[PDB]
Amino acid sequence: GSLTEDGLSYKEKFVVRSYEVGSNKTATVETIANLLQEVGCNHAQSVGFSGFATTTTMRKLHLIWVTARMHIEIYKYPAWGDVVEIETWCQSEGRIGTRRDWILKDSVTGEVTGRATSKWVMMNQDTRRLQKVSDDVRDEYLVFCPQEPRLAFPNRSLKKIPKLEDPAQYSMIGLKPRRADLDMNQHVNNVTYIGWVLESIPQEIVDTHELQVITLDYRRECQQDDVVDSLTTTTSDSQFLHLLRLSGDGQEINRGTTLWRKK
Amino acid sequence: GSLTEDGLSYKEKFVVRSYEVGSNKTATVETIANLLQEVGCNHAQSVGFSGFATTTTMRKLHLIWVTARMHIEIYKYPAWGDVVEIETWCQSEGRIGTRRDWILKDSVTGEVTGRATSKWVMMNQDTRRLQKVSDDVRDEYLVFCPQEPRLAFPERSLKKIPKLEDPAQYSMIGLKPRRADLDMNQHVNNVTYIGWVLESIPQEIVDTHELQVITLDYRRECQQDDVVDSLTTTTSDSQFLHLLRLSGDGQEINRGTTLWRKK
Repeated sequence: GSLTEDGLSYKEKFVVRSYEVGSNKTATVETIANLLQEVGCNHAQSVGFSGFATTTTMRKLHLIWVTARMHIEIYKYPAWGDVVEIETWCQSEGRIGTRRDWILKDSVTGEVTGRATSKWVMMNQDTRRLQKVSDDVRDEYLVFCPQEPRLAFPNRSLKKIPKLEDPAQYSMIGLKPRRADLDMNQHVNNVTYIGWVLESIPQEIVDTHELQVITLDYRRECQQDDVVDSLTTTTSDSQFLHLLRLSGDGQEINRGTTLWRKK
Repeated sequence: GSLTEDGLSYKEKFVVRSYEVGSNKTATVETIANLLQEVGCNHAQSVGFSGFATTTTMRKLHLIWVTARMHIEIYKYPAWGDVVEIETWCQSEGRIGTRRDWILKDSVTGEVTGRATSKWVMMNQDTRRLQKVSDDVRDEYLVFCPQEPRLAFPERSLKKIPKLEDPAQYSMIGLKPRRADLDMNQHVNNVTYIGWVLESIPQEIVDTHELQVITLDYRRECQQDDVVDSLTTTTSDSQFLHLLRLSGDGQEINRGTTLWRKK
């Protein structure tokens, strides 16, 4: 992949692999999310970011970016062997945090097949205390980001998500991460949570519908030795409300919604 | 990737991705095994194989190949961003079954960084009854395979593995597959079992040693709604003996050995 001409966005092509596809022989939403993260990492590397994707001031102040929200809309999942092109870029959102956006295209047709957006907040790596973005970090972002707004979603991606009320309609309990679920820093990979959310969807919905939209808020991390319960209730196209919580004390780790279209 | 000049082997290049690496920023053994399976699938496609990698006679008789044994030796794990080249080929082993072999090379240096071999047996897809290879299937293999022997392991990969005796030294219990662990035909992916075996290795071994060799026998499949326990005992470099069994009735799924070298 490489930076675009203006140096303000990044593009990369991927061939969908055999083990990356589900029962209709197209990429799973987890494969898609992994690809989004890979192209994000390649972008950060190309513009001079560090394990973590920090800036110089951030390293000085022991700060990291963490994900607050991920929103993905897929119009067409690429088939096994197909080539997908992904374009990504970032923007600062003042003192609130930053945003990374993606567009997915079929590289044969050049048609948009999906779009995604994510919100990131600043966190002290040791205390794990959330903070506002300092003036000096905003200045570093400015040089690698478009100055005028550029939005993948010009709005479902901004909607408030409510907390599922007991009892849930469906559940999958006793979920735990294995080593393949961890990143190089031994944190649970953000895409694992997407998989866990989807585990409490009935196989029948999955057999008969395609996922069109997922929105996931990230409230707290699952540790390597934690155990998670995944809860879902129908709110309807079918729509669902989702909650991930620690199996023991019921501490919330994520909430989300999904929207599914009949095939 | 493509077939080599003679049409009797297949080569493919892969760039190691951000989410494919573990704590020392090199590819996990599970990433390696996934890449082995991907290049195997690309080879099969290129020589006219069909979901399943069946031949024409196999489909006619409702037969499939299943894995009986996987053996991997790694000398050097490729780093994040490195390019690895993998060469693969198959051979018939008379009426016993077939073999697929792989060689892994650094594409910058051309050095061999790893080797693998796998044994496959014929199975009736409906009855799940194992069978010998028929004369007409041997005939189909012969046109795509080298005629003279070509072994990734000329002269450990053939050693008999004993059954771990209770009590195990170490254990990880209540493992279950999620949708990301299933292949396009909804069977548990062969690489999942590797991950499950490794889960009962202590984190300290993993922190201080590199996995050099893994040998895994495949006795029976884990179904999508099964639960697995992973058992390990030190037999020693450190060596371990491994058993995967169904959590309930204790039915054996897999047995194996690993060999580890201090860093």
